[PDB]
Amino acid sequence: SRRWFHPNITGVEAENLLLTRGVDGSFLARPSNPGDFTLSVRRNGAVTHIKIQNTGDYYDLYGGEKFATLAELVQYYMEHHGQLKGDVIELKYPLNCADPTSERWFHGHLEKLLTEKGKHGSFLVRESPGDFVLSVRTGSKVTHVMIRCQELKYDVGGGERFDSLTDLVEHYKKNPMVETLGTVLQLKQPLNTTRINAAEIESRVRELSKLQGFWEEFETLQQQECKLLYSRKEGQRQENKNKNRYKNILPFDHTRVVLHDGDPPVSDYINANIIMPPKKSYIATQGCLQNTVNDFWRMVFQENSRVIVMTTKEVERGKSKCVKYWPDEYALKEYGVMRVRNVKESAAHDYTLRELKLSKVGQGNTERTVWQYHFRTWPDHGVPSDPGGVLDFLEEVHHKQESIMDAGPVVVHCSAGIGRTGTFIVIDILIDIIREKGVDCDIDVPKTIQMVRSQRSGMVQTEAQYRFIYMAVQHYIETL
Ligand SMILES: COc1cccc(-c2nnc3n(Cc4ccccc4Cl)c(=O)c4ccccc4n23)c1O
Ligand SMILES: CC1(N)CCN(c2cnc(-c3cccc(Cl)c3Cl)c(N)n2)CC1
Repeated sequence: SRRWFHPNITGVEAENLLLTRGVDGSFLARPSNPGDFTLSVRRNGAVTHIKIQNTGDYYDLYGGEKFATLAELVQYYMEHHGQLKGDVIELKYPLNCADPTSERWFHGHLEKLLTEKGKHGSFLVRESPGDFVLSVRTGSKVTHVMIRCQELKYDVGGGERFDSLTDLVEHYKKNPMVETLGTVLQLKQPLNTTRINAAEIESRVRELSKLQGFWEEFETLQQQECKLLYSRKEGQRQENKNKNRYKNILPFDHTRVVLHDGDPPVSDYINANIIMPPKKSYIATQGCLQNTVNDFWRMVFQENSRVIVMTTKEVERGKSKCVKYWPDEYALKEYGVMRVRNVKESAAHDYTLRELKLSKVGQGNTERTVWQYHFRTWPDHGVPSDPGGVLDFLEEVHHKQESIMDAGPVVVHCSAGIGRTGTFIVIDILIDIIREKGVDCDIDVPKTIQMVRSQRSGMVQTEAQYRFIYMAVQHYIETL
């Protein structure tokens, strides 16, 4: 669960919540300077507030580490004590949130939708006077169940009285209400309200811009991240620790890229994952370390990747984000058993193209051209104010990829390989649907993001990137 995340509370409410309803070791996380987060922890009778920053690359915890998601952060500290400080701060008891705002099925102030979009078991919860309504489709028909709110507790007119709409929903999801004549009121899935028809994007962007709707949709997607805590065991192995740019930002074992080139001990690891929406697949990876440059070229060669998308400068804010893993123009370099020639570099406004020739040493016939698209103008923090540059760049990448027969997955990387990486990949997936199926196609942005996030942790980091994806898709349809 992710009940420890409270979306609409202040620092004062948080302090009072932890003092009156918590104990020592009680904790909660909350949004702020908007775009930032706070981890509020009770310790020795008093509340400590810890800053969490995210400008688009990772969740940066003060006095702690950098993480892909808030759920990964909480899971880690609840399992590794003595790590948060210089007195140790323990995350023992999540203080649960009763607010239903970030639930997929909660539609506050709101049958047309269930008739049009719904299927058997599609449900929603709306506010009635102070009471709520549970509307379910079965088949086919729609049934409305009244939810009474009496002294901070919720009930369906008998039986148990719940502390939150969530507890009631979870209960009647496991134990369905049966109508007198036998209709089982199964709460299968929440009603889909995010899937839009591509041609109606401008309309959706207008409605999400109203007091904002983009924040509520993004935070509802963030609440689903607790379902994506897959094992990242291989990246924890002693011999793999120095192969990670950020020790706690790890690739899922079920999608990680396994290297078989193998110098005959532990030669099979790279912090990278296959992303499936081979030719229209991606590899989402981190910016190279000096000790992973050889592994990066073994991955590119093994996977038959012909295109690399680099979305960071080598150095940003005086910090190394990616080592230069390619030779200077006209130069030839050996990176272990791999040989790379930089044939030619071409400078465009927002990016540089580098034509590379990759081959395995001692095997001339293994040579293939690798096109490196280096996006150089992405700001240090936040996102571009206009998506035109990113779309023009992606259009170019897409055509290069399409022109190459049996090209392997597109390699995409930034610093941690989750924020800008996930943003470019999600835009590229969404735009590809519009290429294939046309302006009259269905697109579902959080659905696409959730699908990508089950393949690599925290793909798409911020609300700013989330709004950027909608803005990019809107701009691509406007130029069609
Ligand atoms: C079905 O799911 C799983 C099955 C097996 C292992 C994992 C697993 N993989 N990584 C972690 N890390 C993350 C982690 C660990 C050590 C060093 C750095 C990091 Cl960043 C935890 O802190 C953790 C804590 C509690 C439980 C599982 C955890 N876990 C998993 O999720
Ligand atoms: C008003 C409201 N409480 C906030 C917006 N809203 C929703 C609904 N569903 C998703 C969704 C869609 C597909 C996959 C995933 Cl994982 C998610 Cl979470 C979403 N992000 N927001 C409707 C309810």
